[PDB]
Amino acid sequence: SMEQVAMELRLTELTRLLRSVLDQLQDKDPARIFAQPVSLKEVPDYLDHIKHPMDFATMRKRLEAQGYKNLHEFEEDFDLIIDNCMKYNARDTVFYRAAVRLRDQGGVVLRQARREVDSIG
Repeated sequence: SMEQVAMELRLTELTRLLRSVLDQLQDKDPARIFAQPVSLKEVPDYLDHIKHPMDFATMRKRLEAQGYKNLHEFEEDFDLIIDNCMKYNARDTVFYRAAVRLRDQGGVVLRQARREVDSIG
């Protein structure tokens, strides 16, 4: 149907906007602390601590399959990256501090992304 095509173009345009948002958020992680999944070979107990691991490569895979239906879903995954790190790692660690900085700087980006998603539709 033509309706299904139009909805698919909307998903595509949302995907385009989320790709730009993702690139901007990942720039706020110049250390690349959040680039890849935590390795279970190197942190064997991780899944005892963290039930829903997340990282920017996993988000990029979901995005490229057009797996985010709305900005809320995308935000949920970004907040898992931050929140998981702030639970597993202590306040005095380079990891935790990296997450706080990503959260604060990412907030700016996400605030305008929300306006753009409402604005364009």
